Amino acid sequence: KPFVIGIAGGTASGKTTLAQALARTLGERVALLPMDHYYKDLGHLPLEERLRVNYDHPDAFDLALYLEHAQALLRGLPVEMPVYDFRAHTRSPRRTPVRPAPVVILEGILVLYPKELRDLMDLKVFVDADADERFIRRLKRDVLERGRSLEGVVAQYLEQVKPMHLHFVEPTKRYADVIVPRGGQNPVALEMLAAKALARLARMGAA
Amino acid sequence: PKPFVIGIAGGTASGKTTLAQALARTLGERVALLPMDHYYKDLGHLPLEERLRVNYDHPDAFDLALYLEHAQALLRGLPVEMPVYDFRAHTRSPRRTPVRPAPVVILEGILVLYPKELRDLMDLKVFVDADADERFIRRLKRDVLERGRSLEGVVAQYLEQVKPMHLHFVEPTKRYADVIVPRGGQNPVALEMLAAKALARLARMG
Ligand SMILES: Nc1ccn([C@@H]2O[C@H](CO)[C@@H](O)[C@H]2O)c(=O)n1
Ligand SMILES: Nc1ccn([C@@H]2O[C@H](CO)[C@@H](O)[C@H]2O)c(=O)n1
Repeated sequence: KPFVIGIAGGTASGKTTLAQALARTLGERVALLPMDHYYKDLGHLPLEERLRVNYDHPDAFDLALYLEHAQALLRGLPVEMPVYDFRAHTRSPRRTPVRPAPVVILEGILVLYPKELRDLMDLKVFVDADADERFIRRLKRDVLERGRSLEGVVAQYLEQVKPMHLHFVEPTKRYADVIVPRGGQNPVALEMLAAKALARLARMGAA
Repeated sequence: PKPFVIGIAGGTASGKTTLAQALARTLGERVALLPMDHYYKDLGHLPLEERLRVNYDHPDAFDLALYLEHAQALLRGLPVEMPVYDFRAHTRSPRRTPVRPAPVVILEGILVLYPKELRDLMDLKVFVDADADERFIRRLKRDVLERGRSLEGVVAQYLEQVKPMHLHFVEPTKRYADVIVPRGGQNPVALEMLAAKALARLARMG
């Protein structure tokens, strides 16, 4: 049985980085599935309509698919992970191979919302950061990498990302076993999580 | 070598004591526990009324010198005579309890993360989080059930001292935390995580 780690947290909280650093520390032994790339394929709709969608509401996510893949890896099967194109606002034509592994990291802003996802997790983590600090990174990433305007980001954040976060994301902190501050730069928490996983991996091999 | 030093702070009644004991219990006879809440400055010379007015949530109320001395001695592989605080009498007791050195040292208390000098000694800084309302429930059940406190007394001490000093001194130390731990009283996962970190540090020292 693969050690399942659930990593949730607000947008730009450091959960992507934390997840990757943990993935990098265990090498070939981890499969990382970012739920933030599993938005429903709305490619058949005009840009005007893909731009109105609230991408922070659980309904914007293809939970069916995400869970299908989470369960495939749990049975030692690989998946063709979809890739969301954040610049064009649609499911990209690009796919990415994710091989099964003894450690599966389920990372995303809402990976702790559906009970179906929680039941698959051995360790549930919430990466904590104050919205002001997170907004700074959100804005930077959006203007530098996603073709987003200054006004567009503020608008999106205030009428969507934020209220959705307070109402959906943030409450899932109650389901967390451990809370990680400064997810992006916390070598101590990283080591402890690696150690936790290393111990479980040892239980897999040892008998 | 050098012992693994874990700091466990949090508000009053957050679970910091139970988590500290659970971790100590699990690691067996390989841990030394120093509850800073038993290191209040000895004030037995003062009259009871004076002792009842002291703000026991302010930094100046703690004998950090003694605490730091005991922390340094334990790190140098030396046992210590830990003072025992009497909460019913509101004064340090004349008798102390011995605490032997160990490969794992736990420094637990509401303000263990406040002094810059205590943090420097810590390898892993932990903060047990629990909402103020919930913490107040337990703090209130305990004070009346085992500390001879009146219902009115607990409320006055909380609103006038415990709460203000928490927002001002305690809560902010959460910024120094390497990891935050919710439900410190019954969190098996977080315990196996903390234990996992300790065992690896024990592996590194011998
Ligand atoms: N087309 C999309 C889809 C998602 N997002 C933002 O991504 C965050 C989760 O990664 C969510 O916080 C969401 O706001 C976005 O800007 N545009
Ligand atoms: N004589 C004393 C001394 C301290 N305390 C309370 O103990 C808590 C720290 O465990 C602190 O929260 C502090 O208020 C107490 O109730 N009575």
